[PDB]
Amino acid sequence: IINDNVSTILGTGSVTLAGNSSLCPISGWAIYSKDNGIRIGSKGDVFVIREPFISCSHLECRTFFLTQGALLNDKHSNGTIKDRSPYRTLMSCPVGEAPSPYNSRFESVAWSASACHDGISWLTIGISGPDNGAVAVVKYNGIITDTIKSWRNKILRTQESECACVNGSCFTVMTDGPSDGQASYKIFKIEKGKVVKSVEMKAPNYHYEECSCYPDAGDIMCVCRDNWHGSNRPWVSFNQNLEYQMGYICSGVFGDNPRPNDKTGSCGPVSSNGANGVKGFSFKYGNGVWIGRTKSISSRKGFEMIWDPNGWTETDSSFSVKQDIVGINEWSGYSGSFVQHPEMTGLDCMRPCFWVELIRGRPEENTIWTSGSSISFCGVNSDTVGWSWPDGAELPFTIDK
Amino acid sequence: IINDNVSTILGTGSVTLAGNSSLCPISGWAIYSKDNGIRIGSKGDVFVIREPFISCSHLECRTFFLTQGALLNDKHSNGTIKDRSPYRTLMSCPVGEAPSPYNSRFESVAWSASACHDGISWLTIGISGPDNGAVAVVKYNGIITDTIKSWRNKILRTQESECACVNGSCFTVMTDGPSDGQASYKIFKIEKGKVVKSVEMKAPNYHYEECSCYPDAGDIMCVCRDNWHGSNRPWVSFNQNLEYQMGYICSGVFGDNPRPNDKTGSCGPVSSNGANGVKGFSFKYGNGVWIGRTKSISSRKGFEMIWDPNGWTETDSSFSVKQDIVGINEWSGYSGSFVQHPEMTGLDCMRPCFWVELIRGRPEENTIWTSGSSISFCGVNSDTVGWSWPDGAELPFTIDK
Amino acid sequence: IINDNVSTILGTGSVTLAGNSSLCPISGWAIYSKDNGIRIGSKGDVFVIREPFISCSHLECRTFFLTQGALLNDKHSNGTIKDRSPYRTLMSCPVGEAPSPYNSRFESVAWSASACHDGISWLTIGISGPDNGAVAVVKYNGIITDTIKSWRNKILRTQESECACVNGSCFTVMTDGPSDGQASYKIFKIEKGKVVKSVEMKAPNYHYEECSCYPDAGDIMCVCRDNWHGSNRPWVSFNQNLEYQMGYICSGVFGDNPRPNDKTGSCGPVSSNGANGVKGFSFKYGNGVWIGRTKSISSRKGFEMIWDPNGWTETDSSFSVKQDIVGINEWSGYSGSFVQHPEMTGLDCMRPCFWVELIRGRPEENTIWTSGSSISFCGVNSDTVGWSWPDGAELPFTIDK
Amino acid sequence: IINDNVSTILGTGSVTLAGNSSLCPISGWAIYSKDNGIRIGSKGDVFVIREPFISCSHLECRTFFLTQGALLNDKHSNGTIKDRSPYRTLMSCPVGEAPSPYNSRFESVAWSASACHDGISWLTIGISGPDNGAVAVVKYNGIITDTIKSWRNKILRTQESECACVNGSCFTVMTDGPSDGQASYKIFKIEKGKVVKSVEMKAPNYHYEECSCYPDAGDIMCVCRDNWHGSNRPWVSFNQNLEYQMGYICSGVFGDNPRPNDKTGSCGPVSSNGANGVKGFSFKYGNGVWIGRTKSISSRKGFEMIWDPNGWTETDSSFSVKQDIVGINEWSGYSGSFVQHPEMTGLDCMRPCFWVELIRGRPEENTIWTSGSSISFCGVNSDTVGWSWPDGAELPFTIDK
Ligand SMILES: *[C@@H]1O[C@H](CO)[C@@H](O[C@@H]2O[C@H](CO)[C@@H](O)[C@H](O)[C@H]2NC(C)=O)[C@H](O)[C@H]1NC(C)=O
Ligand SMILES: *[C@@H]1O[C@H](CO)[C@@H](O[C@@H]2O[C@H](CO)[C@@H](O)[C@H](O)[C@H]2NC(C)=O)[C@H](O)[C@H]1NC(C)=O
Ligand SMILES: *[C@@H]1O[C@H](CO)[C@@H](O)[C@H](O)[C@H]1NC(C)=O
Ligand SMILES: *[C@@H]1O[C@H](CO)[C@@H](O)[C@H](O)[C@H]1NC(C)=O
Ligand SMILES: *[C@@H]1O[C@H](CO)[C@@H](O)[C@H](O)[C@H]1NC(C)=O
Ligand SMILES: *[C@@H]1O[C@H](CO)[C@@H](O)[C@H](O)[C@H]1NC(C)=O
Ligand SMILES: *[C@@H]1O[C@H](CO)[C@@H](O)[C@H](O)[C@H]1NC(C)=O
Ligand SMILES: *[C@@H]1O[C@H](CO)[C@@H](O)[C@H](O)[C@H]1NC(C)=O
Ligand SMILES: *[C@@H]1O[C@H](CO)[C@@H](O)[C@H](O)[C@H]1NC(C)=O
Ligand SMILES: *[C@@H]1O[C@H](CO)[C@@H](O)[C@H](O)[C@H]1NC(C)=O
Ligand SMILES: *[C@@H]1O[C@H](CO)[C@@H](O)[C@H](O)[C@H]1NC(C)=O
Ligand SMILES: *[C@@H]1O[C@H](CO)[C@@H](O)[C@H](O)[C@H]1NC(C)=O
Ligand SMILES: *[C@@H]1O[C@H](CO)[C@@H](O)[C@H](O)[C@H]1NC(C)=O
Ligand SMILES: *[C@@H]1O[C@H](CO)[C@@H](O)[C@H](O)[C@H]1NC(C)=O
Ligand SMILES: [Ca+2]
Ligand SMILES: [Ca+2]
Ligand SMILES: [Ca+2]
Ligand SMILES: [Ca+2]
Ligand SMILES: [Ca+2]
Ligand SMILES: [Ca+2]
Ligand SMILES: [Ca+2]
Ligand SMILES: [Ca+2]
Repeated sequence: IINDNVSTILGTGSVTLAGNSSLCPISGWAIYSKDNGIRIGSKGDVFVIREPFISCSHLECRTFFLTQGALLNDKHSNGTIKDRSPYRTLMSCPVGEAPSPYNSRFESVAWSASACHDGISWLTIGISGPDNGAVAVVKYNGIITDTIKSWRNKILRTQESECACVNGSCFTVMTDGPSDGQASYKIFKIEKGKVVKSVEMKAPNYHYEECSCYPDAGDIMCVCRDNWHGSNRPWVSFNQNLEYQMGYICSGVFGDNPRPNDKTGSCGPVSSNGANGVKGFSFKYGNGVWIGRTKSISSRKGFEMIWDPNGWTETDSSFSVKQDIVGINEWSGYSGSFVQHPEMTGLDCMRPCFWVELIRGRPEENTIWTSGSSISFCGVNSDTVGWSWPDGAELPFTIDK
Repeated sequence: IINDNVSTILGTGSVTLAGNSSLCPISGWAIYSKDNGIRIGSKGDVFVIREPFISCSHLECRTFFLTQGALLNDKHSNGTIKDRSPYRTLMSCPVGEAPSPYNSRFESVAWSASACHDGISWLTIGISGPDNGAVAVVKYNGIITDTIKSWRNKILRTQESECACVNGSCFTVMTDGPSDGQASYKIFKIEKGKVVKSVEMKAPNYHYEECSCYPDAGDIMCVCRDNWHGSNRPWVSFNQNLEYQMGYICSGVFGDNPRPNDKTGSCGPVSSNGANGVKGFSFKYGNGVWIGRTKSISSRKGFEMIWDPNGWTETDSSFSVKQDIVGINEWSGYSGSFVQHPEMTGLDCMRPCFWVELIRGRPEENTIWTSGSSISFCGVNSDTVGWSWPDGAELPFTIDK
Repeated sequence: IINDNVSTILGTGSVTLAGNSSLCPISGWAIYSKDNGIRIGSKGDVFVIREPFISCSHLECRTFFLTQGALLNDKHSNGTIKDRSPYRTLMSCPVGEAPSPYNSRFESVAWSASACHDGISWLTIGISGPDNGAVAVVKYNGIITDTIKSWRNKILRTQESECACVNGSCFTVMTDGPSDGQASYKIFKIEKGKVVKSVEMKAPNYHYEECSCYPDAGDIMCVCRDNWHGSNRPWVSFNQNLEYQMGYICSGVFGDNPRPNDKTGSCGPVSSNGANGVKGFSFKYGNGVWIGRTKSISSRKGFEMIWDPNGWTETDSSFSVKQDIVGINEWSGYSGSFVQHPEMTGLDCMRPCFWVELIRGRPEENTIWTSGSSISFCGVNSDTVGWSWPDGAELPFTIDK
Repeated sequence: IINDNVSTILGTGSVTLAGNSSLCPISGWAIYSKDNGIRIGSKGDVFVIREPFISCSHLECRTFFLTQGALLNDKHSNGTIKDRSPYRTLMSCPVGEAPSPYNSRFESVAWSASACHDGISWLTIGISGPDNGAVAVVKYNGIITDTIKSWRNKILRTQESECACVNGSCFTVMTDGPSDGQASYKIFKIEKGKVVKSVEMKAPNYHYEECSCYPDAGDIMCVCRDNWHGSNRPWVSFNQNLEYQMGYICSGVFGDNPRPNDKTGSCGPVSSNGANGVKGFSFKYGNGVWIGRTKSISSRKGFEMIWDPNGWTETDSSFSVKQDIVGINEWSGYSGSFVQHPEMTGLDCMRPCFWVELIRGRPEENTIWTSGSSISFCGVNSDTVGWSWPDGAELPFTIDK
């Protein structure tokens, strides 16, 4: 006993997250964090970032993000550089803190990324390399533990949000192939950073990108982005053996952006305004769905949470509850799910939470640069309120003039 | 034993603050900290802050503050934004350090706030949302544990100083209603971040805002701000069961600002110059009172500690001891109590301390911005000295010209 | 056993430094650190500092320093402000790191200071208040534990270097009275931050300021600064009961600055060029002395270590070894002793070390500001080499033009 | 048991790295880190650095570097100062983070350096002093533990990469003498920072500089830089008793820079383009070699890994595998080996890794300054990809115009 407990004592945790509880009952969303990254970066030394997803360990939640190694208001924030560049790096800082070289931990070299914590150590996945042969480097506790190479030679890419950990194994989804047609999609089961299983989904006429995956009662649910021909979001669920089912959110409250106005939906891809999209998320609650989506159907502007009690399986456009998150005239962007496990909260259920990226700059504003700040909310079964928590930076910046 | 001790070992504390000792005997105030926030922020990257209250754990004391996510000498420090904005965040740094995005921990999204440490974990309370439906989000150890929604739909607001913890439960006061007339006041008892009890005080003709609450011998004493019709400060005391008594400081040494010149007082609200006020504090010592107050009766200038041996219950304007803190020609501002518990100090009594916010900028100076720096003092039973420890920034700044 | 060891485990050390070993045999000085504070602060956000003394805990050595809450190249570094100001604060950072608001721990409000570590916790002493009634605030583990008020009402002042800890008690020297005549000098013995004993030395015709004190074989030796009428340095030694002896370094290698050229010395104050001085240090080795001193006899320029095998008791001007530290044409300044205890090094003897402050700016240069950077060396019994490790900042700065 | 385990518990490790395993089988190199130091330092406060070698403890890998105490875009980055200056300091930060005074730990005063971790504590070696009498100061756990003085009085210099630790002893190589002719070379065995053994190699007609040393199966292999008359790299291997063998890499894939075009090689120094060179590395795998080298044979541009299955012993210019690291039109520079021990990775073999310094500025660009950023890769037995990961800073900077 002494010997095993002293080893245990000697930031690595002891027990894996079980991932065996279901989502907590909730009525609304309480605001969890806001970093004011771009407002602070007007003067401070703050990274130009994209995709600030959140993921929690046993002691804290962190914001992971991609950066081009350039600071706001610096000449290198110039958007002349391709998103999939050799300078792109995945890094992480505490939630609610501005992403700075003075507070950000380096995680990986990556222009596409995922990260999660199995209760013992951080798993990070960072994809770099050329478009025709990218490699995901898989680190566990900061040590490289595996690699995954592109298998269709067409931009290997992954979640841009947290992977999902259940009972010592973490799960993620990756896409290889075009972003405007049929592609190839793989589910990976990874233990201690070592890929122990993977399956290629037989998903003809489906399209999966930038999956928001969360654990629920031992299984994993991913709600993703159909960039090909879908204005509703696709989903794939699977158990710990990668036995999977697939579909699209049936609700007529369409979840992607761009999208048509709400009307009768489909449990397959809604082709109207289906091309393009945005990373997003949803929480399945029985046959209902908590949908997070932009307010504008044409631009990435505004954000709302919508409870549709039958949205997972019924095609009508009716719902019960709308909670405002970002006002319709304010910029939003990518959004993603993250969870807080009972091991961290002491609750008996999986707490659902989500983050919203607030994009400022190009293409929609007269700057040389593009960046995002971050807000995030957690679902609670107590009183909540809608509002607008936008980015609030006054553009353009000094570097733009 | 072994298994319970290794669990304990694996920054969370083991034992709650008991809160069962009375205030230490003191004769004066020894200076504890000074951050020079605005002087440093002239060049460094330092937040524009307000309300820098102090609160201590078992290992350190921290300065909590509200910020608009803007830095000194940056264009976003422009005071064009409502105080209750969606950009306002509660954050904290070590005492005496300038509040910077590089040293400040994010706590909550809030334009009104409270925080305290029960001996195990930090409790934070941050109110955000619209004026007609604000929600206090209650986090314990950084995890959302409860919410409290506005019940009069008129700017739910709280202490702007530390809550008080006794025997595992922490206590705070909140106000809902107008700031210029009768409002509604509630006492909350919170355990592990979960509201276990609350009482609405029956306070006709009282006004409570920005309560400075401290524990004393198992009960909680709050000295607050009457913004309606009081130039002396109101007080409310209660036990751990929320049985409460109320009053106003009887001393003719009036504690609010603005206020009349010292004359015979009242144990009810002194209506002369009673409208408006400043957050402040006092320590009840038997039937005497340690009053911390501005020196000017009309502006937020100067600061002094005054020992009135009968001020709690007698209306005369006589006192025995005055210790200077900030000179009469220097800017002061909000002031608040904080305590150091026997668990932290090794003393057998509750140490009283206080912080003073030193406001620079609008409305009283020719800048585009308003901020504060921080000084703080602890009561001791040894030799002390009066002086003036002002902010010392040379205004206006570059951003103002 | 379990219960006491778990408490022990739960950064406070367990055992006090014994302080019972003598100084290690040494032949020379190996360079230990250099911070390049002013060179870095040309662009970075670095404090304007003075008196960067060093002191070591069980895990690290730290540089403590006094700052006016102003940064290099900022308008507030303007030397218009008195040294004994209400803005002066004692802070500390890791040795060899530039002193920045982003890496500096706040210690105390002080314009005169001392600090040391008894093996369990940091003791800090910071003097603030008016010239006619200054108070030293004594903190132990960051908690205020005592105060010491001025007893001659003439600028209470202390070491500006580390106090000396032996067997759980730490010792320091303080001066009250004029800096140009007979003053009053007190030795303090402090346990857990509580002054347990103090003696006023009967030192007619002596003058003690800015004492460099170190422990040696259970006793404490202080080598100080005679600002009245001495160009050699005064010393006072005492045991743990404050039974003391006094004298001046007899060597004709005069240790103060300004001073006359080396000639036959005195074991009393050498009046020639005796007025004024600089903080300095020496190590007594039997009847010999390691003297650290400026190279110029008129300015604070250059620095050398000189081994005089009979300098403690003989008045001749002969010595054996000179090791160059700072070249004669480069600026130096204050210098101080610090020690590394066997508990930290694992040696069986007290390691002697010293730091040199390198002053740049007013009065000797055409700037608006005065600051210092830091070098430091430790004595070793292995091969060493003399050189010049000057400050190396190119003055004046942008703020000066 | 209890007392020894609590002692152990009370960042120092318990067990030394054994160093008894051989190199892991690998097929390629997965990218491990990229710091974007110069791009970030365009605006942020980042050191001008050289030689950013990497070395790992039991908990993390750190980038050590030499700096002149000057920041990018600051006037003190002016290259007017000798490389071997008194301002040069060895410092370290986490891998992949920009080297800033706000995140960099001070290690030593040094213009030549080495560092490694024996599993318990950090060993650092920093050489300072004059060219005719430089002293390496050897610190262990930050405490000075030994000195090594120049023995030929001609620029004592060392690895500029990590030393190699086996079974509690760490090993390094030092050179004293000219950089364009026969010099003197010494192997040092150091335990707890104390030099326990050293041998002067009998190396007529060899030249050793800037050795990249790694442990392998109980012995140490160093691949170094022949600055005298060699365009292939020299190697020296030795056991823990300092019994050594020597040679040059036989492969016609020449590893130094400058060098001739690939042709039939030699197991002695290849005199063609042999003068000068660059710090580099190679991994011996049986009779084959993993060679890391620039792409250009005349300038420090580009970088590639080349697997030559017989390159260690055969002089042919044939190889089997080339993996691109930095493109031919991009600036590279020094390169060095580092290792990850089984104690850190949980593997059963020594993981090989390497870092590349990417030099920007003089002599090859029109700036006043010279600095480097950092990339690094680890060998893996899984899928990899070649690419170009260059520095990516747009030169010149503001300070240059
Ligand atoms: C998920 O599995 C965990 C681990 O088995 C369950 O937690 C344990 O449940 C048992 C039985 O009720 C308790 O006695 C233990 O104290 C629990 N903790 C541990 C660490 O084993 C958990 O209840 C399961 N969650 C469900 C079923 O929702
Ligand atoms: C100073 O005192 C300490 C503490 O008593 C001495 O260290 C102990 O010495 C004894 C007797 O030799 C050893 O058995 C212990 O292991 C030592 N350590 C402790 C923690 O007690 C130390 O040797 C003394 N120094 C001298 C005499 O120079
Ligand atoms: C200590 O180790 C024992 C087995 O040796 C295990 O049963 C126990 O849970 C451990 N205690 C902890 C991890 O607190
Ligand atoms: C504890 O002490 C024992 C006895 O000295 C030793 O064998 C062991 O390695 C130590 N550590 C642990 C983790 O048991
Ligand atoms: C951004 O890049 C373009 C060329 O791609 C250049 O013309 C422009 O000046 C750059 N802007 C800044 C602010 O550096
Ligand atoms: C879950 O974890 C347990 C305990 O480590 C393990 O034995 C089991 O195989 C895992 N799998 C499932 C499907 O529960
Ligand atoms: C408060 O309670 C604790 C725990 O029971 C006790 O040790 C302590 O003495 C009490 N304090 C006072 C002042 O009675
Ligand atoms: C502050 O805001 C006012 C009102 O919008 C504007 O006119 C002014 O230019 C602003 N000042 C700065 C320095 O941004
Ligand atoms: C543990 O405590 C015992 C007494 O209870 C003491 O003798 C022993 O030295 C302690 N061990 C430590 C501090 O490592
Ligand atoms: C260890 O566990 C015992 C038994 O639960 C408990 O009484 C004690 O307070 C714990 N802590 C210590 C430091 O002994
Ligand atoms: C310094 O202060 C003087 C007045 O005391 C003033 O004239 C001068 O402009 C100041 N310099 C700077 C750089 O602020
Ligand atoms: C030294 O420390 C011991 C042990 O704590 C204590 O008993 C003793 O009084 C101290 N004094 C001297 C003079 O050694
Ligand atoms: C190295 O030595 C350790 C300790 O004896 C042993 O456990 C390990 O297996 C050895 N490694 C190899 C590769 O033989
Ligand atoms: C760099 O040094 C040169 C030579 O001393 C000097 O002429 C030049 O002005 C310097 N440049 C800068 C930017 O300081
Ligand atoms: Ca779409
Ligand atoms: Ca519906
Ligand atoms: Ca009032
Ligand atoms: Ca009275
Ligand atoms: Ca003198
Ligand atoms: Ca002599
Ligand atoms: Ca060569
Ligand atoms: Ca070959």
